[PDB]
Amino acid sequence: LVPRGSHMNTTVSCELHLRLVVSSESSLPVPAGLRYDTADPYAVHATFHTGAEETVEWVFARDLLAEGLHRPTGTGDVRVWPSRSHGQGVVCIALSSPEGEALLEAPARALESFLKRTDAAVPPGTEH
Amino acid sequence: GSHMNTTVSCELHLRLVVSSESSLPVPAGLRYDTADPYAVHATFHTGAEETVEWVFARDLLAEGLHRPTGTGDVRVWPSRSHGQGVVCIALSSPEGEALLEAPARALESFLKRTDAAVPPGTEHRHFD
Amino acid sequence: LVPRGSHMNTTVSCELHLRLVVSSESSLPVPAGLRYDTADPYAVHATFHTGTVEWVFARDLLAEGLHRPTGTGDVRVWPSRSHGQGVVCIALSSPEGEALLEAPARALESFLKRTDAAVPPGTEHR
Amino acid sequence: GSHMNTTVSCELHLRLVVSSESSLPVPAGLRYDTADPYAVHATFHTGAEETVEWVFARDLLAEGLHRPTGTGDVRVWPSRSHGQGVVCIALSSPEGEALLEAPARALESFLKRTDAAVPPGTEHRHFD
Repeated sequence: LVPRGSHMNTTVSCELHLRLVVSSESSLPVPAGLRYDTADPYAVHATFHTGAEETVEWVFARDLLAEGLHRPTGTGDVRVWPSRSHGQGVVCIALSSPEGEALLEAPARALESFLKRTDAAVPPGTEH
Repeated sequence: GSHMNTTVSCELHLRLVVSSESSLPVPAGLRYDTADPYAVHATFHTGAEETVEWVFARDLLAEGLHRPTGTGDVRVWPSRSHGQGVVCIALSSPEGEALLEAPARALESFLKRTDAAVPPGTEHRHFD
Repeated sequence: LVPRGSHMNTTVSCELHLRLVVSSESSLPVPAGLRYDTADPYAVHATFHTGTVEWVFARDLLAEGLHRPTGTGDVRVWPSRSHGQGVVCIALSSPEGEALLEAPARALESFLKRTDAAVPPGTEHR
Repeated sequence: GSHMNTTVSCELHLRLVVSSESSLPVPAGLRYDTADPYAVHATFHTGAEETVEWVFARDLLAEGLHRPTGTGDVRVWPSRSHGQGVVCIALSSPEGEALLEAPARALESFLKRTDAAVPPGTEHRHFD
């Protein structure tokens, strides 16, 4: 007989509503889920409910999202930058594929709250 | 509107103490959820698809590592077996009593992860 | 509608035969599987067929176990030889007891070279 | 002895080019396995749960990023759409031809991971 070992897992999960920027005038509701798992401590998994059947899933560098609160960061597929809308701070996320480009606004307080919880689980600079 | 949630999940193997000589394997899952920051949800696999679900005061389990204590249906105390620390957990149903040994390293590891998520004394901050 | 992203993953899988050391005289066959996934870049998932038991190893613990004795708490790993080939000895501890496994060194070292190709040690950020 | 295997798997979204104007979303999976180090196995989701499976010489896909080339059933060439690089893949079967656009960034990322696993010119070492 071989003794059994142990499995720990820490998951930080956030449910948000993002606004898809259609125009200066108009925007659409995009329910979003951010998932952080200490298993994969460099990544944040975002699932967007866009009206597509099977949903859209993106993986973000946690560090990219973290500095997106303070200054504009990101090239290729993802750009992130800070701004304000309807009298509250937001993070703007610009997603690019061959299909096209789409712009999302997230509540800043909520995004930075989620990242504080992942920092508690696994502080930046502590991936071992 | 925001749903933030940190979940610490642990898979352990406990021994059900049937005699001084002999014990049985009990696969267990411990789940800590910041939604309910005072509790640990344990699922015990005692039989072929026969499951028990128990809710523990996290603080009761935490003290059970270093001294003997208890409240209501649960008594917890430290001991050693095959040269490793364990926690003995005595559960009382109305009909009768069952005694479990948990690996102390594993249990203490799980509780360190929940302490990271919600340090004891800061459980009130997750009251929605 | 939001543009779609990309999700790529590298998995290194190894099938090994370990000997469970019963005595100086006797040992038992333990089929084993090591899985490395870039999803979880610090770990090696070993499934041992006792007819299964699953353990998670610090890849770095296994890597250093090829050249010197390392590990405390649940797992100790160290180099040795058996039936005229190099091995890694793995000592697994629970409250149940302790069990000792011998793995082929060449095979273990080969598996780790493939995970180092996928994710060089210290390059888990990337 | 041993059965050792490295698998690189990529989840991609391709556009089936039906007209100059219009295209359709085709979820795809690319799988590279060191068992078969010269090939890429692509699964295209065209239906509610109906699939097409194609095998590519990875070297054909790799060259298709930078210049137009082709062998047998497959022609591959570079282009751009909504300001991002793509690879056009023309699959010619007895039925007819389907034309696909793949994201170049994503395809080139996938091929870098297979080059890490098995650098081109070292494919003979994985012939068991």
